[PDB]
Amino acid sequence: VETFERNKTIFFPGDPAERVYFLLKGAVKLSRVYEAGEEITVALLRENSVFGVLSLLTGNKSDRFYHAVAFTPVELLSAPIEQVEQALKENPELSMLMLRGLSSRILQTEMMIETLAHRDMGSRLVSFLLILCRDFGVPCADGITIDLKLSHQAIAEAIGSTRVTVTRLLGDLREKKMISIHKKKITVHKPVTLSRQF
Amino acid sequence: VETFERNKTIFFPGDPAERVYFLLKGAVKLSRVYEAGEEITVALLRENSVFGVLSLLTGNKSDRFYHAVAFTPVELLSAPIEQVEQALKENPELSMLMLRGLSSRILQTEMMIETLAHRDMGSRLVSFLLILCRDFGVPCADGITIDLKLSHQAIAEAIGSTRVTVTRLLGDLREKKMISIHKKKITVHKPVTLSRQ
Ligand SMILES: O=C(O)CCC(F)(F)C(=O)O
Ligand SMILES: O=C(O)CCC(F)(F)C(=O)O
Repeated sequence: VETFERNKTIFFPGDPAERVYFLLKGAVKLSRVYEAGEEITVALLRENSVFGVLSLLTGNKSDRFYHAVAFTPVELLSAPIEQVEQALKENPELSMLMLRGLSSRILQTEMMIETLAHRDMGSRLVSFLLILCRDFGVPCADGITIDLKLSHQAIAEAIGSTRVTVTRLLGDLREKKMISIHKKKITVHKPVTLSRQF
Repeated sequence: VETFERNKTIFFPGDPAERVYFLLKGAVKLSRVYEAGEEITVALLRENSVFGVLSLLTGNKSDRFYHAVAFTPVELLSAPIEQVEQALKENPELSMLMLRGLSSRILQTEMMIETLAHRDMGSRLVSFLLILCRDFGVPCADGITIDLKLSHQAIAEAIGSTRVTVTRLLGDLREKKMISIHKKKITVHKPVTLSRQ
């Protein structure tokens, strides 16, 4: 049962793909790193997500191309692939529960595709916030608080935008009183409202 | 073994999620459908893909929220979910094979995410085209031919764009001779060179 301070790396592009991971607490960011140094987020994982699944494919004989980072402080479990395959026999039920975990991962990615598919960057941002409310939301007076410190830069890397654009967009939303920000945590008021339009 | 003609629906949003599917031949399009009929593609599936995985979470208890369409003529297998659980819990390693297929679905989707992250539509297009080269490509003398009829509208629905914009971009790519198109089949000339970028 391993822990990771916020922003520490769990695995680097190029590392052998030998382990599978289960997220216990916190959020994990998976990203692609381009030669220049720019990261694009491909996933923001919530608690109880299986990940590192490249290792279930070619296993130990192929390398990570994503970077996994503890987006908040993290606790997780991990095992080398050969150990996981075995525990599957000794438990043809664990097997079924993994299948459900991976199915959930698939559905979550598709939902981020929907988010990125919007032409209007504003709606893209609203749609991303809604996913976050679902994944990291905590109920409160004014609606739902996304329980993560979110920099504008981080939002930008997740919705294919730039810091500058995100700042402008978060501000348009605050003016309209549709969200609040305290210590970098976003509160979305009337979330079920916003769900309208898809 | 079932077959579906090109453009036939395999399942509609709101249909109970009762089966899991395995695509043997052809391409299947998963899309989100909006009140007025526009559709957004969330996946173009290639041969040998498990799909319909919502029913592994919930079986027929909940409903589909994506539209599954035969993007080309299609041949597939499908089984109700309890028949699957038995097949698995009764077949230990068949289960390791599913685990792998779902793993592959996850990585394919993440690549569509990388494709959509680009801010420049030209690059979304090229990047989408290169994925299609890997998924449905047939090699030939002038590079790789995407063995799919791809209308401009279908491309637009997959990369978050309008048709007019796709047409223009495809126009650019031909003028620059990075692709040619013949009868909706796109050939990418020197894809490995385009990959770098
Ligand atoms: O397994 C990889 O190497 C990256 C992590 C993942 F993208 F595969 C994931 O499980 O989503
Ligand atoms: O099962 C769904 O409802 C649609 C198809 C799928 F998203 F589930 C899939 O397996 O990608």
